[PDB]
Formats: sequence, structure tokens, C-alpha cells
Amino acid sequence: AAKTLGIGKAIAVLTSGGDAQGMNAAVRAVVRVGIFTGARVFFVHEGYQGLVDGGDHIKEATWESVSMMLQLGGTVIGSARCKDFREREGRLRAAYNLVKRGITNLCVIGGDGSLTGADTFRSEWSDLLSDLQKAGKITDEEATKSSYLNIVGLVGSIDNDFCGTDMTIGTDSALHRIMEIVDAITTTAQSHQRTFVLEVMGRHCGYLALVTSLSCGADWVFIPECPPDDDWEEHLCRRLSETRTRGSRLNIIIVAEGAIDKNGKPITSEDIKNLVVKRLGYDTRVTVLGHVQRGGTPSAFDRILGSRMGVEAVMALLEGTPDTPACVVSLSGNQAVRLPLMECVQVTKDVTKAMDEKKFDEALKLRGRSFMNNWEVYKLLAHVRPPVSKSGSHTVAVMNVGAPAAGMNAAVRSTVRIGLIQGNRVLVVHDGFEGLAKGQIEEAGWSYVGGWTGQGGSKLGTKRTLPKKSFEQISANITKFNIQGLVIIGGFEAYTGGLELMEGRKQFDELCIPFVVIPATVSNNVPGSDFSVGADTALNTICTTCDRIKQSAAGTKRRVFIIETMGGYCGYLATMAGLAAGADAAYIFEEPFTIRDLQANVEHLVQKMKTTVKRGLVLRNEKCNENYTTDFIFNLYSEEGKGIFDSRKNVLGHMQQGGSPTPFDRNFATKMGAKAMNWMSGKIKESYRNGRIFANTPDSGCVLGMRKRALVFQPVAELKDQTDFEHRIPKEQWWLKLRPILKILAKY
Amino acid sequence: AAKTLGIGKAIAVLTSGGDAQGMNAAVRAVVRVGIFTGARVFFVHEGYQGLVDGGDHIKEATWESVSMMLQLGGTVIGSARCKDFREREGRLRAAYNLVKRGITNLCVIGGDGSLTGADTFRSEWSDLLSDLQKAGKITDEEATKSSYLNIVGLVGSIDNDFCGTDMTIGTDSALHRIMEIVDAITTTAQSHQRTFVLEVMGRHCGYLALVTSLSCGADWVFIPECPPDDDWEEHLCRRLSETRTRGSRLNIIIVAEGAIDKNGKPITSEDIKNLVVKRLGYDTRVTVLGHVQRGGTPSAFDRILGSRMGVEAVMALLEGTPDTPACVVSLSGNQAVRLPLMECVQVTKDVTKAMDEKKFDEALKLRGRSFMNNWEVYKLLAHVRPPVSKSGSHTVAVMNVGAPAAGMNAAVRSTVRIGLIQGNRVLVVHDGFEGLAKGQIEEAGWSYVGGWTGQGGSKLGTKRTLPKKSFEQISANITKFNIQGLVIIGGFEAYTGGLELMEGRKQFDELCIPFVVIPATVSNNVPGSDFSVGADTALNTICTTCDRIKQSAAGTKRRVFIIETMGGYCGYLATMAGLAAGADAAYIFEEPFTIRDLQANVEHLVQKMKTTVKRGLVLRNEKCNENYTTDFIFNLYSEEGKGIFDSRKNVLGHMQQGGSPTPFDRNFATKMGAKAMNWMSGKIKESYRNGRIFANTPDSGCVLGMRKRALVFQPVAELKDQTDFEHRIPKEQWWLKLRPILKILAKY
Repeated sequence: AAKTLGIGKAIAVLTSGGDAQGMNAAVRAVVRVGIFTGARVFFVHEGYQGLVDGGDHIKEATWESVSMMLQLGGTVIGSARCKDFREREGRLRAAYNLVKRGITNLCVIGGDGSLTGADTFRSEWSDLLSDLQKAGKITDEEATKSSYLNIVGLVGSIDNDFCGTDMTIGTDSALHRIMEIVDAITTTAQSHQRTFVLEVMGRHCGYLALVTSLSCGADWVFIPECPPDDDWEEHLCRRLSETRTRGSRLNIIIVAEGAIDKNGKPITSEDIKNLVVKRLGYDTRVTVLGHVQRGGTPSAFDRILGSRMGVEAVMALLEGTPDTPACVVSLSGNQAVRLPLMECVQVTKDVTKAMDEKKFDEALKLRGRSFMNNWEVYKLLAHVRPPVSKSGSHTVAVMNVGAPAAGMNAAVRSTVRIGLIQGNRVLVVHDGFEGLAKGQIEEAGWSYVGGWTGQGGSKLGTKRTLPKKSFEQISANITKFNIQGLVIIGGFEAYTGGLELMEGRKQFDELCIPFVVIPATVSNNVPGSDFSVGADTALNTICTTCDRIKQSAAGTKRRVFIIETMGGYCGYLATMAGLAAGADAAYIFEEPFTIRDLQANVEHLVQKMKTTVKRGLVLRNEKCNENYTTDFIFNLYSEEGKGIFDSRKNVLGHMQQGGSPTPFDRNFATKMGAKAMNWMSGKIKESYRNGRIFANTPDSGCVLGMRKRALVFQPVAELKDQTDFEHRIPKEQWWLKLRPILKILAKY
Repeated sequence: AAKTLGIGKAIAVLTSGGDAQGMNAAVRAVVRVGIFTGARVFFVHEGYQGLVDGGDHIKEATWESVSMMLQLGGTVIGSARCKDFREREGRLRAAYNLVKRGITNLCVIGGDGSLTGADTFRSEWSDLLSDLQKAGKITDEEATKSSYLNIVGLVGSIDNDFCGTDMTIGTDSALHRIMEIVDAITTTAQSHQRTFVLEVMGRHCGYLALVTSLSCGADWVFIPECPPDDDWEEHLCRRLSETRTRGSRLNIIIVAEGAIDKNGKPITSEDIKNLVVKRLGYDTRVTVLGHVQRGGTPSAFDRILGSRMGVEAVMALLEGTPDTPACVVSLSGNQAVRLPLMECVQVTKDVTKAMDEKKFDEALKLRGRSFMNNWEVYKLLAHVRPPVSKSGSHTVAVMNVGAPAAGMNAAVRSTVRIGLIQGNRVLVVHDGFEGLAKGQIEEAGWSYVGGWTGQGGSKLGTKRTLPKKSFEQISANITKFNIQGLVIIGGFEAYTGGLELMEGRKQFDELCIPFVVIPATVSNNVPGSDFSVGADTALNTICTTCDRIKQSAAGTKRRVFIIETMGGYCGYLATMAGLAAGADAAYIFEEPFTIRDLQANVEHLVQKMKTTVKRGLVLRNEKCNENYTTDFIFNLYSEEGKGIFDSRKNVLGHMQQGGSPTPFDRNFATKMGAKAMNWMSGKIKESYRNGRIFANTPDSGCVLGMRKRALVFQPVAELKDQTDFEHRIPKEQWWLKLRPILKILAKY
């Protein structure tokens, strides 16, 4: 309780399965946290093989051993394909190499096949002692390591197939890969009507394929769990040509690998290619990404996620009793959870069976939840339509308020579309609240948002300015254009501006409409949401340049980098980028520091720069402190490290945050942009009374947000007391729970 | 050894005599150092009176009691005129109030009459126990405080009369006063031939009067120790009119108070006034400064000097044995010395007697040394002449090299004059070494330096540039203008440039002449001299604005000031101004500081700002450190003192150092400017061989400098190893010996 918890304990880690970027982070974590907890940590080179083999394939991990591992893609402990471990003629000898080295806790990072082989290894572990007792080693060992086999399944597979885990390691980075490709395929097709047919990964799991389609506006997709029952080819080519008139350049048909048809006679990305060339005769071009989806460098998220589980695993190992079942650490709602291994397995296999028989409804369901939504939403945003137009339709407006963010356009896109798909009218507002005000309001036709999903910045224009000081003009406009509901995509001043709207209801009867704030800020400072749109993008930005700055044309080795992140008062970035990059320190506001500490953070990095570490990272929140500025931290770090090392200072500042959204932000921005519009339509129906809408309840004025396992509408006003208005941040930020983890990873 | 030294000891201080600015510093010191040394310190209000009286006139001193006392003129413990103490009917009751309070150590700051009354008080202390034993207090006290009476005479009198002390308290500040007056009288007389006759202080001691004359170019002076034997009135008026033709506006006849004639029938400043009006009939104007020479604020020096003696006294008290004689702390050669009280007295009175009889040669001598010189020099620089012109005269050049300084012109003045007065030729060089070089060389007639003594900056022009790179042109010029010796007034690059000259001797036979560097730099960084010309002026500058910044139109009380001094790497100023102003800290190069300390300097000032102190001073050498800059020290001081206090930063920088010289620098610049020229003339005679001079010895290439009690010629080369050339400073600076004192005064 602690440091004393894993004293007299040892653990071996092992990286089975295919390479999934961020496995390396998991490892690191596991190691660093293992050691930390007084335990000893052993590597196991080459997956289950080094377990089976032993000897030179089981080497002890040091702290210095896992250094510079966060930012490396694939697995460095090694991943093999041992099929000796799938039979008992090899599990025994692995069990031998385990009790021979004296081990009770095993960490297996892998996918569905690697987490099931350790599952059966826990269950068939009782008898492997009595069998490896006929001549194995002394029976004084089996009476000292009995029903004490602890194994934690850390899910690692670029499939996202494993069920029981919201995310798997790598799945984000893989998405990035796919995305960069499409991001370079989509931005060149200017000549002929090029129709790329990109076949992605996915053995049985349509995830990547769908997510990618929902992040690139794929013209059509094929996924395993819901194959295209019946005559579709006419549909697809009726739709590729339906898409050609409407005036379109390129088409992106995404193909899951496990692509199958109604019956099961699999769809082939070439056969597709053929169909469209033979049917429509466009200049088709098949690409099979393949094993480069496992490449590159892990995304911020995957470096974060993998530190999290790798801490969770360690925890779960050392908190393992004879009576405790087999353990699979995995995210859910944004919280670390220990999930029973066997159920996780037994169920992550039910889907395969449910899909083997023609019951694809059951397959869709067993995957279900979000997956089912993405599907629905994608299609619905993938349409060619839209419907026919009524007059008793409510008319919605959508706007951008605050600092721009990656995903603003993606939201916008989904809001309108979804909007229009209800048969409602969608108005669009240029330049935030200066929008209803001046009157720069247009009507949005299905096309208006065409292919925005990927575009970064703000296509409508976003301004920070607030509604109150001009309530007259805006109320006047809500009536003139007949606005009936607001959807506000943006940062703190959307929430703020929202709260401002509530007050307007007292003095004006027009603003008595409902509104939804969708959080879109780089800073992730908006109350009542764990995340915000544009965060991941900014964070991936910072994290990248942090790694590219971890080089510099130095006249010599030994050098320290102090880097000031952005984000006003919110340490999110700093903290997150600080962890994703593995900074010795991330100074943030919410965690105030005294020089007394500041000193000891240095009288420390120096002691490492004097040894193991050759490059040093100090992150600094742009406002974490008024006096201990960039220049103070810097200079301090400099002097103390005179002779010992060199040191440069880098202020990233706000390096054009209008670049291009990462998949996540696109999805996030698309999902919400549907989720709200839907809600909104329901709130406008319930406040229609007598030929006039009247939303005067607190329920009609909300910020949609991420809160644990579910998205949630929370009224602005209910959030007042949850938010610090001086620093424009929320009270209680979930990720402060990570600060320590960032700290022990630095060895504190 | 220590802090334990004065434990079980008490001391009472007393401020007798007339108000002498910096007595207050002496006090402070004495107190602060007394307490420090584990002792207890008692005030004695109203001179010897509060001693005689007692009761409410002897109050215990705290640390907070002597706070903000450095910069206050006069005495705050109080000064009276008790003539009860001059008879034994009152010395007893003082002795009673002493052993009644339980005291063994007495500190008497005063002048000749106050240091003699304590002298006789020590000697007539043996019997005052047996007499105040007939009914005084219990005889168990006289057997516990016997031959244990310790008294230290700290010399304080604006007369400088006391002999045994190089300087007395106030004497500098008084000079300043006189100086400001003349400095405002001298710079207005533009109408008629105004002839001010300023009568200064000085009962028996011609000091002030002479020094002032030697710092203002008095047309004539009258002093006690050498009265104007015989017909002088014709001389003075022969000389005032001799001075009127030559084309002169104003005349300043300085008059010592004790002004007497041959016989003793005193000279009267009005009688003078009369003589010149009746004899020449100019529009005379008598001013009698009087008791405003005791006014104003103490000069840097006097605040420094008084901290020094006041530490010396304390030392001398606690290191007093029954067998040790009476003690008079006083400067000599620039070092604290304990001088026997009775001898100091017995001799400082011999002069009075030696002057009472018509033996003014003996009076002049008993004063003697420097005094005798000043006299000689003044006259010689006061002449109206100069002599007649030979051709076998050696021709000297004088130049300014480096950054300008107050006193450059004063030197220049004396060098030439003295020069010419030997019947030698003096050339003058514009713009340092760019001087012999280009050829901007003029001949200086006696007038050329007329009334420069007071002018600040550099009248010839001073440039830093070095001779080597252009030896050809300068050697070529030394021959053409027939230069035969160099006199270099300036900073480090004069010394440097000097060393450069030595090397030139090897390759050139022309530069084989002798040279003298006279140290003229603001920074006091020139090796082989305790002081440099322009220092005092710069220091008085910094010290002044430090006090004027100790005010600020703050919206509230509680405020800290960080101030960056100048002087390259040399902490002189910083340190000195840091002490003269009483800064909590003076960060300097020569005393390197680690944040570890830096912190504790703050985790300290704060603890005082939280109580006793309302205004805080931090001094910082402009380069004391590369990283812990102004901005670092500042910010650090700020944050830590958040709430507790406020804080501004002030960089004084190099606020036009071409202002106007303080008396000291003028004297110093005048004295040397004679001292060298004399030496120089002797070196040129000894290196004249065969119609060509040849100085190839190391003795002909020297920097004149202050080293303890005497000025000394030291060869450039001999100084190489005494000087740090990277930082352009001397190794071993005398005043680092003060750093601690500055530190305990701040309470460390």
C-alpha cells in the first residue's frame, strides 16, 4: 500500500499476436509499473515461443530497457507464431520455464487468438503441475506456486474485433494509416472519374472498414457482419453513376477483407473492380493496403491507451488471488476495467459462430451498440438523395462559435444531413453569433456539406463573440428566417454563449427555443464532456512535433527540450502530449507547482542526463503559472544542467489548428452531429404548442458530452457550478487521474 | 568562534559630538553586529547625557530598531552637549547607570572632544568603583565587573581633524554638500566678474577647505595650519586680477573657518570680501555654508565606511581584555585598524599646540603626508603662470582609453599642468589609441585644461580600441610628434592596451618609451588598484536612485525591488551599492550562487516582508550568472512573494556615466595625474641615452594603483597573472571581504 505490494513477486510479459502499434507502450507501462510496485519484470522475446523455448528467450527487464519505446510501432520484445503452444506438448515446457524462473504473474498482450491461448493456459494449469511433477523439477516448488497462476489479457489487435474492450491497441494508428492513404488518394483525383476500391484489413470484423468509410465518405462499403443481401451490384452502380451526374470526381468503395455476400461466397475487391468496369466502365483502381496498416508510428491515443492498460494489467496481476479468475484489462466508457477472460473469449467467439450461420442480424447485434450506429449513420450520410420537402417542417440552424477546430465541418456535415433526413429544414450560419446577428444565414441543401467530413478548419466561419450584447438583432433574425432551434458547434464560448442564451429567454420570447452545444475545441476545456472535437488532432500535432524535435542538428549529444504547449489554462494537451511523448515533466495549471518541486524535477532529470538518458523532454502548459514562465523553467533547467547537458526552448504556440481532422475527430464530430440533431428534433416537437414554439424548460438548452460509457445531454445551467469561469475550464477533469502515471513513467 | 563570542556580554552605544552623516550607519552596524555576536545592545539617547542621566535615556536596541538608518543624515540615537560628563560629578553617575544596567562595553561615536572624554573616562574608571562603593550599589558588583571596562572610539566628525584615521564619518558627504553648492554657484556666474568667497567649516583643520578647493579650482584658499605669512593681499588681488585678464568670469576664494594670519589675528571671510572690493572692486559675495555641511544624506562612502568601523568597534569590544588599552577604530590604507585611544588623543592634540605657537611647519607636518601633498598640488594647479619654455624638454602625451568616467578630465588636467610645470611638453590625444594612430594630436598649453577638474565625461575623447593592430601608424606618429612617454587614463583596455604596448617593444623601437596607466573606469575592474576613478561617482549614482526607487507610487505598501547594476563582471558596484543601500541581496559574479541558495535568499526576504520590512531591495550584477538572469531572479522573487508582497524590476543600465565627478574622484583623478607625470618624468630621464630614449625595462610600463596605505606603480606584465582576462577583472578583489558584512546586515 503500496510500493510494497509486488515485493516478493515477479512478472513476465509477452507480446503475442500480430504487430499492433502501441503494444510497445503497453509493455513499457507494464514494466515500469511492475518494477515500481516492488516486483521484478521479465521479458519474453518472440511471443508464446520464447515462453515455450525459454533460456535466452526470457530476459529480465530493466527500467532503461523500456526507454524510447512509446513512439516505436510494432513489438520490440518480439512477436512470433509459436504453434507448439496450441498443443499441450509445448504448454508444459512453457509452464516449466515459468516455475523454473520462479514466476506467478503473466502479461499477454495480443489479439483474439493470443488471449484465448492464454485463457486455456490458465484453465489447463492445475494439471500441468502434477504432470511436470513425474520428472520436471522438485515437488517443493509445486507446493509453493499452486493455484497461484495470474494472467492478464491485454487486448492488442488492429482488428478491434475483441469484444469486451471499447478499443484495442493500434486500432487508432491503423485508422490513421488508412486515413493518410485515402487523404492522399482523395486529394489528387482530378482527371478522370477515378473510382478507387481500397480493401482494408478485417478478417471477421467490419470495424476499420466502416470507420474509415465514415471518415472518408466512402461511396460504398462491404463488411462481414452485414453482407449486401440480394441484388446490390445494380444498387452500387446505380449509385456510382447516380453519383457521377450529380457531378462528382472520385469514388471510394471501401472493402473489408472478410467481405462476403448474402450466402457467403466472398466479395472480392477485384470482382468489384471488374463489375464497375464491366458495368459502368470508369477507370477503376484496386489498392490492397495490407500490412502497412500495422506500420508507421502509434497515434497519441494508442500510446496513451497502452500506458493505461499496461498499468491496469500490473494492478490486476498483483491483486490476483487463487480464487480470482483469469483477467482481461480493457477500456469501457473511458475507464479501465478488469473483464473476465473466459467470458470475453467465449463471447468474442459467439460472434464468429453467429456470423457462420446466416444470422447476420445476431452478428450485427453481438457487435452492436456503437457499431450498429456507425453503420446506420454512415449509410444515412452516404446516401445520394435526400427526401421530399414538406412545409410543416421545423427549421434548424447550425453554427460555429469559438476558436476553430478539426471536425467542425464534420459535425456541420452530419447535423444538416441528419437534419434534412428527418425532412426538416437546416439553416447554416456564417461566423458564430455574429451570424444570427448580421443575418448571414443561408439554407443548406444536402450538397452544401458534400465532402466536408475530412476538411479541417471551419467552413462556415467561427467567431468567439457572444450573443447577449446583441440579443435584439438575433431575436429579430430568429423570427425573420424562422429559426426554431440552435445547434452550436464550438469551444467554451459556445457553452458560455449557451448560458448567455438561457438568460435571454427571460427577456425575449424568441430565444425560448431549444439549443445543443456540441463541444468543438482544441483545448478540451468544455465542461460536461470528457473529450472535445479537435483535441485528438491538436494532440497528435503536438505529439508529432515533440518527436521530430527529439532529434535536432545538435553539435553534440546530451540535450534538453523545454516545450510550451497551448490550451489556455487546461493542461489536457500538455498532460496528454506529455505522456504520449514521455516527458520528464508536464507542468500544468490544475496541478500547481512550487519552485521547491520545480527544483527537484530538475535535480532529477540531471541525474538521468548524467546517465541513461541522452535526450530530455520538459512540457509546459502555456499558463500553468504566471511567474515560472517558459523562460524561467528553461533558464532554470539550463543552469542546473550546465556542462551535464545542452538545452533549447520551443514554443509551439497555435500552429495553424485548421489543418486536417484525425479519423477520431471526424467520427466524433459526425456521431454527435447526428446525435444532437435527433435529440433536437424531439425537443422542438415537445415545445410546439400554439403555432409557436416555446422552450422555457432547462432541458431544451444543453451541451452534449462524453461522460463515461455514454454520450449525455446536460443543461448548460446544470453545469454552471461544475465550471470555473475565471480560467474557462471545468472543475474536475477526468485526466488528472493520469498525472501520477505520467510521473512514475518518468521514474519519480 | 563565533556567534558564541559576545554571549553573556552587553554593549551600549552612544553618539556624542556634532552630527556627522553616517554615524547612523556606524550605529546600525554596531547594533546588528553586536546582536549577531550573541551580545545584547543598548542605545544611549542624547550623547553622553543619556549616559549621565540614565533611566529612560538608555533603551535596549532591537534589530528592527536600526532598520532604515543607513540613508538618514545626522544621529537618530540622539546627540546632545552634556557638560556634566566633563566633570567627575557626572562621570560617576554614568558609571552607576552602567554597572546598574550591567554593562562592560561602550561604543562612543564622536569627534576629538567626544573621543577624549571617553579616554579620560576609561582611565578614571578604576577609582569610580571604589568611590561609587561608599554608597552606590552592592560591592558584589565591583568584584564582577572590575578592570573590565571596554570602550571603542569610533571617529565621527565632519572636520577630518582626528589623526590616526585616514577618514572620519561624514567627511565625504560634507564634501558633497560643499561641492553641490559650488557646483551650483560655479555654473551660473555668467554676468559680472563675480568673486564668491565661500567660508567653510574647520575649526583647526584645513582639510575640507583644501579638498574643496582642490575639487573646485578655488582661486585662493585660507587654512589654519599654514597661514599666509606676510603681504598676501597684494598677492591675492594681484592674482584675482592676473586671473581677470587672462579672461575669467568667476573666482572662488575658499576660506576655512579657523582662518588665521601669520601672527594669529584671524582672517575674516568678510574682511577678505572687503579687501577685494576696496582693492579690486569686483562684485564680491560672501557665503557661509555653516551647519548645512552637516546636512543632507550620507555619501555612499560614508554609509560604507560607517558599517566598517561599526563592525570593527564590535570586534574590538568583544576582543577586549583587562590588560588591553582603550581602543579607537579607524581606517588606514583602506584597512580597518584598532589604534590606541590615548596616543590618538595625545597626538591629535599635539597639532593644536604645535599650531598655537607660531611653528606652522610642525603643524603642517603633524597633519602631513597626503595633506601636505594636496596643499602642494593644489597651489601648483592653482597657479596663474606657467613657466618659461626650453627645447631639451621631454614631450609627454596624455590620452583617454576605454569607457569614459567621471574624473578623466581631472586627471588630464593635473597631468598636463604638472607636466608643463616641470617645463616639459605635453601633447594631448583625442580618442584613445585611435589617437596616436590617425594623428589627432595637439599641444596642450596651461589653459587647455582650465577648469576641467569638475567637468564630467571625457574632454579629449576616449575609445576602447587597442594599439596593436595599428602599431605601424602609432610608432610612425610617436616619431613625427616626437612623443616620448604615454600617460593613459582609462579602464581595462588601458591596462590591456598597456600590455599590448609592451609586446610592441619587441617589434618596434619607438614604443620603447615609458607609459603610465591611470585607472579610470566606472566598474573598478582594473587590476593593481583598490579603486578606480569614476567608481565613487557611479556608485553614488546607483546608491541614489536605489533610494529614490525605495518609494514608488505603489497602490499599496509591501513591495520588492529587483535592480540590475552595471559593471560587466565586476561585482564592485552591485556589492557596494548593495551595502550602501542595505539590500537583502546583491548577486555578484565573483560569488557564484546556486538556485539552492537563491531559493533560501527568498524563503527569507518573504519571512521579513511578512513582518518587519515593508520595502525590499534585491541587487543583481548584470552578469553574475548567465541563466539566473534579471528576469529569473525577478519572477522567482515574484511568485514566492505572491500575496505577501508586490514586486517591480528595474534595470538601471548605464545611465549616462558622463555626468559630473564627486569630489573624491576629482581629487583621486587629480592626485594621480600629478603622481604619474612626476614618476614619468623620472622614467624618461633614466631611459635617455644617446639622443634617443630607450625604455625596454618592465619598470617603464606601469599601472599606478591603490594598494593598501600607498599608491603604487606596478608593471603591467607583473599584473598579468593577477588578472582574469576572460572576464576582464582582477583576481582577488579586496571588497569581497565585505560580502559577509552585507550579509549579516541583512540578517543571515
